[PDB]
Amino acid sequence: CQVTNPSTGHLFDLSSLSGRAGFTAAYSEKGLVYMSICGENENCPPGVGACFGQTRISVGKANKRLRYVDQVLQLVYKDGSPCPSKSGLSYKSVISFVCRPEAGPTNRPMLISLDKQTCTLFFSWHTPLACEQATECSVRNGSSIVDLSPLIHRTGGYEAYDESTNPDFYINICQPLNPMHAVPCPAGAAVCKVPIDGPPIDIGRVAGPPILNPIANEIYLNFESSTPCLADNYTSLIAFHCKRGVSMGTPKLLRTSECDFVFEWETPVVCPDEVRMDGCTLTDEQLLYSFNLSSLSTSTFKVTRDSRTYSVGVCTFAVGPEQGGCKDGGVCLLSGTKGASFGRLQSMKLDYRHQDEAVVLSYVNGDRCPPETDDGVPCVFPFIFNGKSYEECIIESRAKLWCSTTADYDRDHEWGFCRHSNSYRTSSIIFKCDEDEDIGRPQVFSEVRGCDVTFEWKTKVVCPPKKLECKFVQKHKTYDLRLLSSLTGSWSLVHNGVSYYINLCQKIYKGPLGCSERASICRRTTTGDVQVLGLVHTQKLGVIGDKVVVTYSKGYPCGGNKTASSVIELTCTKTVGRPAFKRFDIDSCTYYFSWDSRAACAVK
Ligand SMILES: *[C@@H]1O[C@H](CO)[C@@H](O)[C@H](O)[C@H]1NC(C)=O
Ligand SMILES: *[C@@H]1O[C@H](CO)[C@@H](O)[C@H](O)[C@H]1NC(C)=O
Ligand SMILES: *[C@@H]1O[C@H](CO)[C@@H](O)[C@H](O)[C@H]1NC(C)=O
Ligand SMILES: [Cl-]
Ligand SMILES: [Cl-]
Repeated sequence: CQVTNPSTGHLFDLSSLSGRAGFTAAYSEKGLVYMSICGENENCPPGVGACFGQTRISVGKANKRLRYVDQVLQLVYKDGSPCPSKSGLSYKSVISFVCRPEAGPTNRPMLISLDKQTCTLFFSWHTPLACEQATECSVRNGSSIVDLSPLIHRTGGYEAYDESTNPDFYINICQPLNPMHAVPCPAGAAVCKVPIDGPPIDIGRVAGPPILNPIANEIYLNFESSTPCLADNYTSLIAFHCKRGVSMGTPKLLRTSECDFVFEWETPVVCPDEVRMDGCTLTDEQLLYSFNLSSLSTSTFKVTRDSRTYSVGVCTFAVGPEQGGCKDGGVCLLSGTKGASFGRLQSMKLDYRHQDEAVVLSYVNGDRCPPETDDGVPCVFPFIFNGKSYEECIIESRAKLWCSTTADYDRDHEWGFCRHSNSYRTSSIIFKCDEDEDIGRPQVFSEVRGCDVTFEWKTKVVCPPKKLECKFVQKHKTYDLRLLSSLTGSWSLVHNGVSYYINLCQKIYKGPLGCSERASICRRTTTGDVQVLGLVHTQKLGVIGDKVVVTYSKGYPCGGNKTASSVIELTCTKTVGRPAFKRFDIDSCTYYFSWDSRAACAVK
């Protein structure tokens, strides 16, 4: 019940599998196959390794004859019962063992395909017991390693595009292809080709580790074949080009050079980790001041909803060296026994949300999102089935990978065949402004299909310019408006009984009730309510032909997402003048004010 390697002489032992009680594989829906390893199965006639379900049909007589075929441990069960094809022709089974380092509940035998012509049953079993070395899905780059491991497909395989709904190519990278429903890909294959017309041909086998280009750097990956070309053994190649973003990106076919297959894969994982331009601070061109989020980075936060507890870090890993769950992860859904990373801290992006005055931190590229059923109803992890708790799609009493849709299958019997996700998990915090939240505390805002999390965090950190500089430069000329910026009260013009209150670079002080805080320019209709015409923090300064212009946005609601605005223009004069009213542009909803001032005049 053992075989060794012709080139290394490594030991393989399948004694741990040699049960008399054996195991069960499925074919069709309610069809079953009972089988033992290196011995006859107690559910079959004496001297038979595997047989058909209800009707004990010998699909092969048991033996210890274990062949090693290219990284794969292969058994053959010969001289089974008569075959429908011709007289005396025996049924035969090919139980083949493919390597897989991870254990897990899907380490079980399966019919991958059935040749009806030659009565050959094709089986595959995925075991750590069949592994010889380690999974080499990384190559060293200078001081830090580059690691393709998260791209490893662990349930099936990547499907390559329909070039010049039917399948075509199949791909996994550092472990071989997983068993696939009605896809007769040969056991142990890494890269597979399915032709409409023709039994699927092996074109790629996981050769060595990824290789590194020391120049304008990309990453390659060689794949081999024992199956021969129609002009010469087929070769296969995946080139990796770095592309940042949410999608980890499937491989696509590029060149076809006939005895050679070349692919291309655009992926975040190949990108160098980039030290952030300006640390834990958000800076936008449009407002030119900035927020310092560092005071939050100071520690992690445990946010929780419906028993789901996330640990969240701002500019620091979600989990220190203690829970040790989400490697690299900046947000982490703690499941005690584990952790799911909802985005790599390194991938962090900070973007100002102009529409909302809010700041959006976003981590990306965590762990794969969970599967749903074929009919699109989400899986529930963990679930109980046959009195055991499962955390992933299983193959038990069924032909294809399936999950439960309740916490307790045994009780509720609801389920569906898994269709797997392709998005890896994202998270984001949206930072909203609140003056008396010194450092706030995030809460859960939205969760979608266990694939994204968004928190709302109200800090003081993302608020505070109520005071601004009036020293700016345009085309090498410096103007100093600090003269007109009153630290005590404001300026007021009365135009047509309507009072206007206006203060440069600063909050209006002792303003009329209705003039909010932050209000840079105000308006009070004779006996009517008052209207904010602009806010100080949205200040814009500039020069237009001899005039110094100052702009304020985000005033009162002006119909159809329009908001009031104020534009004050200043020609240079001798005095420190008073502001006057010019016009109110109806279409833009903008107020134009005149000011002759000594302030609008650069000097040296
Ligand atoms: C490897 O490391 C160097 C130095 O850190 C960096 O410039 C380069 O972009 C990295 N990328 C790869 C995958 O070679
Ligand atoms: C395919 O080619 C390799 C060398 O390139 C050779 O070792 C092998 O025997 C060939 N095919 C088979 C039978 O594996
Ligand atoms: C943000 O605050 C921190 C305190 O941890 C300080 O070290 C950092 O320099 C500040 N960032 C700015 C304003 O650049
Ligand atoms: Cl196993
Ligand atoms: Cl505090």
